[PDB]
Amino acid sequence: EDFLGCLVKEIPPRLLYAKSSPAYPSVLGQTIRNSRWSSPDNVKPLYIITPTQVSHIQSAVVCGRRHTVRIRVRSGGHDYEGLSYRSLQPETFAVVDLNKMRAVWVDGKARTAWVDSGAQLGELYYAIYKASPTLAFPAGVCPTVGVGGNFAGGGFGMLLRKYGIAAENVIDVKLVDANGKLHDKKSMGDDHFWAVRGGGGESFGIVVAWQVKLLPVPPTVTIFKISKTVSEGAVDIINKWQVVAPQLPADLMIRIIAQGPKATFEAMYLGTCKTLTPLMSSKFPELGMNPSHCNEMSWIQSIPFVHLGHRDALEDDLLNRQNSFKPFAEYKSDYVYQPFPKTVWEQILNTWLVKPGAGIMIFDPYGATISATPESATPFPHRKGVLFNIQYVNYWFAPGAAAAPLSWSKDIYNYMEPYVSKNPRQAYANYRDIDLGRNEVVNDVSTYASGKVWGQKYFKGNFERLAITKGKVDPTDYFRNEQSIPPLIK
Ligand SMILES: *Cc1cc2c(nc3c(=O)[nH]c(=O)nc-3n2C[C@H](O)[C@H](O)[C@H](O)COP(=O)(O)OP(=O)(O)OC[C@H]2O[C@@H](n3cnc4c(N)ncnc43)[C@H](O)[C@@H]2O)c(*)c1C
Ligand code: NA
Ligand code: NA
Ligand SMILES: [Xe]
Ligand SMILES: [Xe]
Repeated sequence: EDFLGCLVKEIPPRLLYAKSSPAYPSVLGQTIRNSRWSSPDNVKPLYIITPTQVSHIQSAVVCGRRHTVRIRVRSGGHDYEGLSYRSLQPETFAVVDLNKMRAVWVDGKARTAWVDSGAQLGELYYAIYKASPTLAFPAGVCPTVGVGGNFAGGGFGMLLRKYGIAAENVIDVKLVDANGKLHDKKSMGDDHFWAVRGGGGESFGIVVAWQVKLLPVPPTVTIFKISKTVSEGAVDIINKWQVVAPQLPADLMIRIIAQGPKATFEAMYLGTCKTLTPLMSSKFPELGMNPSHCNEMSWIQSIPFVHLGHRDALEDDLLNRQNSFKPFAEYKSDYVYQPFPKTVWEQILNTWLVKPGAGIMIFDPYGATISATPESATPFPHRKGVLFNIQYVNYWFAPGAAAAPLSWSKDIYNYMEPYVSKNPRQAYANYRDIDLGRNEVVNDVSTYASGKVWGQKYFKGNFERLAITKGKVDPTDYFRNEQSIPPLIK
């Protein structure tokens, strides 16, 4: 009725979709990345708005405030729980979908760029490349991830040891707050600008665009991928890795992927084969690396190479909006501060990763720049002392095959509890996991006590400052979801 009435006064009607609209199913599904959340049993938005101008976003928020219809914002749609376009329980909401606002304006000489939230990471990276072969930006690894959610929740990838997370390399933003007002760094103040850069999506307003500093990379980088089965000595090698990798020079990141009794060591090095080989021989000879393992290429070519194994298809891999990969998926994460006993590595490789519904485990080492930033300097607290992060990933491809992978995910998380961080058990906000806890709503406001349960896991000692900031910029909890920062007020 009147919410829609208000929208049509301010926004071109071709940018508005109701459930009855012919294109609604298509617009809704276009950036859903998880087949668990696309099916008809999921709660759907009442309306979808696809702005092309910032004034459309402002109008949508004003209308929502006036008619008390809450808005969930979607940029790339990768939210692991789908909270950008679905709710867990029946309720009325509109989705503001930013996929049409996708400009990237790079200033090569100043080494800065303005990037719309609706741009995907691959589009950002590709625009940086068109400006310079020796500039980069340290955000996620997956090209179809949206800038908006990736930066809001922190954002890290293969440059994290060198340059930290995306959010700490953001120098300004353009944001629409809960009253429809347009803000930048100057107008929003220290607290709000601190919170929005890593404090998770949705909670602190709709970010329209981000200004980033662009960072130097050499014209040639080197990648290798070396696998070790357990008979090839994987357990002893990974047991050494967990101590060595966090301490390596910042130019060298060695992550691990495991999906059975075999570990694949994937390395990105900001330099040439010529200097890498002696570094490896000196610091990590157990891996058995030699020049035949090296793949030299530009930074921009390393993005599809690391993620997909592709060397030959830059535009197709980075500029892709077909949305073809739509697994059913479950995810969990952990942080590790103390080395695992060799027996735990034996169990993970020989036992947990050879079970029905077993998934994939990805291990990213910290240390260096990401660990040098104080824990409270940004909302992202997983810094000093971190050896590595773990992501537990489960994919399946048929609707009725969820039981086994969901059970595995729960069981291995229980198994790992004694060896990972605790009090709280830390997790990465952008690896969203609703089983960590969800909000309770009382008198139409999310409660501080329910928020704290999962909030301390994502944000540790930063959670209370996030909530106090929330209370100042959005006391009525307009921008929320089931796992958004609750307001903490007078
Ligand atoms: C699907 C997927 C996710 C990945 C992948 N690899 C990652 C990597 O290498 N590094 C990472 O740091 N993260 C990786 N992730 C996780 C993604 O970073 C997260 O899933 C991001 O949150 C996704 O962002 P986006 O694609 O924009 O997802 P949405 O579902 O639109 O939003 C997430 C969340 O944030 C809110 N939000 C969106 N847009 C905005 C704006 N503009 N302002 C404020 N808040 C925003 C949403 O409401 C929602 O709550 C690899 C793959 C394949
Ligand atoms: Na702890
Ligand atoms: Na989940
Ligand atoms: Xe806000
Ligand atoms: Xe969050």
